[PDB]
Amino acid sequence: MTFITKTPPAAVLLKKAAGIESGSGEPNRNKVATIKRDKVREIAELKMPDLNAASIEAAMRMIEGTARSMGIVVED
Repeated sequence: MTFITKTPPAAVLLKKAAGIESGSGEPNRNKVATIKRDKVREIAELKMPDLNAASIEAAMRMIEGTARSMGIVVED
């Protein structure tokens, strides 16, 4: 599966953000769930430099369209 230059893709990244690789236990997937906005700040901070963002707003609208059209929703 690992067949790409260093650094993972964004879509997949936001995916590991939900905590797919964590203990937790009970199933946290059933109804419309939602994550926090802090995540949109962390990821956008490590990838801020990529689409000539403005400072944080433009980069904040990109990550959202990612965790908003993928599955769960994000509350900015």
